[PDB]
Amino acid sequence: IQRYVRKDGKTYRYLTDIFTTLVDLKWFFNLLIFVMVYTVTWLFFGMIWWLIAYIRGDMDHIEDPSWTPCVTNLNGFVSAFLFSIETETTIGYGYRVITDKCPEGIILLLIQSVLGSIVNAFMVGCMFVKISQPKKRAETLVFSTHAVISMRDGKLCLMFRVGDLRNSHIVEASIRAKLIKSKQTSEGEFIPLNQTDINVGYYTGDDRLFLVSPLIISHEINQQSPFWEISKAQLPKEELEIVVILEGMVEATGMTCQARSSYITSEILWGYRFTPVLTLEDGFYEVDYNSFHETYETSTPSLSAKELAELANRAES
Amino acid sequence: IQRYVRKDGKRYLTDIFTTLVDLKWFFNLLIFVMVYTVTWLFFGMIWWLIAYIRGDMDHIEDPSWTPCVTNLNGFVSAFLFSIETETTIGYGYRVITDKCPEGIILLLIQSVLGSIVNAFMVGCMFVKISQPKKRAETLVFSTHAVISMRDGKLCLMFRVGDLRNSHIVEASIRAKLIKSKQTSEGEFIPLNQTDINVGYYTGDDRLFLVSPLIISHEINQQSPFWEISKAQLPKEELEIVVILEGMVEATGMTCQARSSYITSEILWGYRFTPVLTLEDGFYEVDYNSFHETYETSTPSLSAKELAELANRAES
Amino acid sequence: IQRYVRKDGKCNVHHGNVRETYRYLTDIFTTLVDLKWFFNLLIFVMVYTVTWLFFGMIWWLIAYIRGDMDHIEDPSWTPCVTNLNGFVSAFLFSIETETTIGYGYRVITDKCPEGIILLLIQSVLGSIVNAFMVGCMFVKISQPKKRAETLVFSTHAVISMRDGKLCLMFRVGDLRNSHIVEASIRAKLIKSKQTSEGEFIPLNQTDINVGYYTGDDRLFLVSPLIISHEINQQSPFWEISKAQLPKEELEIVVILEGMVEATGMTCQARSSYITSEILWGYRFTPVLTLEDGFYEVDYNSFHETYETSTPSLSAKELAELANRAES
Amino acid sequence: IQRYVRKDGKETYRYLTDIFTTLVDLKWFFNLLIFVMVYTVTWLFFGMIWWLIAYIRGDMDHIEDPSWTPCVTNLNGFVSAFLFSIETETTIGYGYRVITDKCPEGIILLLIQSVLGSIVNAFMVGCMFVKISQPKKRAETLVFSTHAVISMRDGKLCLMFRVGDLRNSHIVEASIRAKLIKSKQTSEGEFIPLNQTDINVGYYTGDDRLFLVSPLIISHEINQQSPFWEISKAQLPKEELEIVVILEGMVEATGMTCQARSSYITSEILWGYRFTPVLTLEDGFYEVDYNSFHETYETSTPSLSAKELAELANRAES
Repeated sequence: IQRYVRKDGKTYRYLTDIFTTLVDLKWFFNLLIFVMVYTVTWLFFGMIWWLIAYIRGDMDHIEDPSWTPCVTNLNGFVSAFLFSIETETTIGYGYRVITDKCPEGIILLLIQSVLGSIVNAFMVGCMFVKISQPKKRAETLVFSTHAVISMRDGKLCLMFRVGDLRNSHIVEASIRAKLIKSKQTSEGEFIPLNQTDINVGYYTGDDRLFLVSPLIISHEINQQSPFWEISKAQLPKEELEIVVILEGMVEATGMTCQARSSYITSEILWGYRFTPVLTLEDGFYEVDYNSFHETYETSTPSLSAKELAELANRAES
Repeated sequence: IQRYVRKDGKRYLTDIFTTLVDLKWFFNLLIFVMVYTVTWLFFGMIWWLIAYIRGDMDHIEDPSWTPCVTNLNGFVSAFLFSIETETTIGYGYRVITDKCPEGIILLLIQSVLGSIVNAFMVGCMFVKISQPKKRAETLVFSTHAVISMRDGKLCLMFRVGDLRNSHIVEASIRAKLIKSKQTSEGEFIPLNQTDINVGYYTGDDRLFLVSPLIISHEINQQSPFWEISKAQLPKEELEIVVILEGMVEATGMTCQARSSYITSEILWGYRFTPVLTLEDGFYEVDYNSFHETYETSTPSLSAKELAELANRAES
Repeated sequence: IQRYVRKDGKCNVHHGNVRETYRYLTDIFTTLVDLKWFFNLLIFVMVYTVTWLFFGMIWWLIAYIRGDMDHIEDPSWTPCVTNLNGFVSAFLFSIETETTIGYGYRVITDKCPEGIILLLIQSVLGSIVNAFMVGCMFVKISQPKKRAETLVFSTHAVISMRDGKLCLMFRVGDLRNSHIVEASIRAKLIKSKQTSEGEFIPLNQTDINVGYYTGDDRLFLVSPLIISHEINQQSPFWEISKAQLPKEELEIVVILEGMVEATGMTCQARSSYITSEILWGYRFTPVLTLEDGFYEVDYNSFHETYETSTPSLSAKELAELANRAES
Repeated sequence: IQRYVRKDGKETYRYLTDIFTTLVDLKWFFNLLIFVMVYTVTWLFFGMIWWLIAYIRGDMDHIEDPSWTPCVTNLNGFVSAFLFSIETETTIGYGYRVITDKCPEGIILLLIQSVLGSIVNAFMVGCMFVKISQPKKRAETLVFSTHAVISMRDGKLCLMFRVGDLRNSHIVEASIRAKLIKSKQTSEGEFIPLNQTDINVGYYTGDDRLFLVSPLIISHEINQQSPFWEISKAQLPKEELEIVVILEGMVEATGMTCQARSSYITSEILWGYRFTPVLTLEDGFYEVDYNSFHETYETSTPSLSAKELAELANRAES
């Protein structure tokens, strides 16, 4: 079995999801604003046309055929409003047509047409911006419901599982992780919240990922990491939050998708280990998503990372 | 009290209106209004031209002669026909007849040109509000930056946040120092730029704007402030330029906002006041005290002198 | 001869101007056609049709509120829509109104408030459909990172000797010269490893240094370039040997991101290597042939033929022998 | 003095309009000529099929007979069909020629015409956006120094070259990287004729993100990691190397990014030279002399390369 060879790697769903999202969103937000923005200007132009009719007073000569009204077949407010909505939207049925005997009518038609073009351009731009975004969120790219600190290669390591559900919509990505918690400092300069970056491979470029399967991304706990002074017993009391952002993720189509999750002090487990999601066999591999979040307890020292390093130094010396 | 969601954090019409206002009517709207009007006027002129050439004007009320365009016997009539055809309304009171090939080709040209103009309209509306570098987007910076003691080391910190809602949480922050440096070789560079690290080595530049932070840069041996003292600062003429870029949660567009600090705006021995106050299950922000700063007790010696004193005390 | 690139142009003979009108039209046609063929058009057709059909059904229904088919013959009664009798009439009116045509043979009459609101909804829904449609067509073009078939990788990565160190190198190039430049490369290796604690990782990813520390991963690519990675302590290949290589069954992926000088867009290329495609103790054959005043590139023969002798043993053992002989 | 104190950002509308008009004066003929033919082809094809549907319907037998309802009212064979096609496709619909309900296939034909016209309008907008909103541009306002020099700076051998813009307000932030291209022969018998080696102009510390408010002298140090470590003054002419410099930045006026490129040869690198100061500060204001952007003046620097300089420094220290 080979990953791939000189290739990318080895569509009704997307359209259906987009249609469902649009249908869900259109009930409350879209139907109100997008309709009212046209309705207000159409009503405004209706009042303007009615005011011009009143100035010309063609209702008095509505039955009179000798008079030439500004707009043919104008009888009342509803007639003017209907003429306005006809003209502005570029329909022009013809039962009512502007005559050639009033320059004010020509000026109004020009203004209405250009303003309607502007409104349509605004409509298209707003629809494009709202529906299409350079970095849209993705329902895939689920994170592990737990982050586990475990024992790896002589050093403690915090890891969380991240992967893609569709097995093809994510190949390349990047990951960043920030711990937010409050300090006190030696000078008493209390800070209600502090952000510190936990290294996940920024120096070595390991932060970039080729996601072909679920990956257990492991942070390394060293003398330059926030968790360097925490232990098993001290973890529950201290309240800290971890925010993990995965970005720069193409979908083998071209756009960029983003995802974000977090972990709380009650959501971090000590001394556990992720259950492997992939099992190999002669000629084949099998991955079962049912064990994506499954974790099993393993033996590990309960001392702090600094305490573990001190114990190792004492034993070596 | 949590600052997360499983897929998000813990309106758009206003942003669109602000973008339209920034684009402004004078820059774009008036120009395209004029181009539309001149287009319609020119095509009305050519409609009069073809009507005169054919002679349709002479036989205004001749049933035998079928005109090129029905009921077109005046300049205002020709202008109405032009504006109706170009904008694709087609009332029908004025209709073309088949027996005029010149009218046919003119209609073809006018339709093509009108579609082109509409495409130009939309493309212009797909440029002024589609650039990937927006305005400041109300991402204010602290009017002052302070230098003081933290973690036992002298550091320079300035407050960064957004007075609007927490609708944007992503930022890369860079800070340059502009100063005139006299080289030991005698060369004088009047505008010298030196980058001060804010976490570039550790990747700490990519910060989370969940709340107004106090961005702090350590004053180490590499830092340009390695020789700046309390009395040295007033007589210097340095400058700091801070540029922060970030993408909003609404759309992938990125806004870039930057500010500057002159030597007057930098204070020695002060500290920012806290802006977040917590309570039993609820947190609050006093955005009034965003720029507030209170004096603290810090040594007046330079960072080099602090290091020398620490070395002497250790020795 | 040097690449003065004073106007961002490599000093190389170019024939891109010849048949440029044919070539650009052909590629913009093919790229647009390949995605849709009959996949976009069908969806467009069904959504427009079902919208129009829906409008027609509701127009027929509102006509079935005594507005017509009761006094159609009688001229005194004024229907909601002039000349609207059957379902076909309703469909033909909905298609005219929604498409912003409005011939006027069938036109709504002002004396029906229920029709004005219906037209109000129909016109705005049609405009929304059109705007969404233009956006859906547009998003195909706006996507960056378009696939590039012009970038090629060497079919055989090779480990060899370089300046006293073991180095793993492979050639990367562009099909035509002066098309892609300032490309960025990144190489990872996928391998199953077992920790000392008994933990098993069926798929472990490790980035191999190709210049990320020094920013050397951004290569100009004027000629087929032999991208090389030096084996050090941090290099995962530091433990493997000549005999271990056929038995490792490790895998390597390489990703290259560049910008096309013609349009300024972004392009991506991706390649893989297996333990069978990594030959030990070989070396690439040069593709450039310099001469007085001119260089010759035999790109038609990539010279993926290799030949070498001397390298053996491993990386760790070689270094150990090095400092043992040194001291 | 008081540089960028304001937080507003401290080329007119007429200039932008003139530039747009100049671009249009060349582009509009190209676009019209290349697209009108296929527009006419589409309309003529649809007019032909609108004629054929009537012909197979055979309504010409009752052209003068109003008793029999035709597919479309008041239609002639060769010309009027094309008129109806153009009146319908582009959403005009005068109404003098209107479809009738008596023919079923006319509805299908109209549906096809409308959907295809929508596709063509989408093509209009796509082509217009591609033509007017190209994502990359080659700005000519950024000029590199015609000469790069090597001199002394704080006891270190440093290679500098001058960069900057022309209108002083187009490019304000830009990243810079430089690669040396040289043929190298290894001790193992390898001969790579085109060896690329990046020279750090501040990539380690992020110093490459220049804030361009004035012509700036970019300086690259010489150390163990610098390829110029062994390059002596006498050795420099014989090296026949080459340097390529790339500078990408973001346009202040429009969020679109711009890129510039330049190169230097062994004959364009001078020993012991300094850029003359382009910008001089006076009382109350500064003055920038763009005429001295490329001007350089000789200065006294040691002729030995960096290695002998380091050896001499070590010997003096010892």
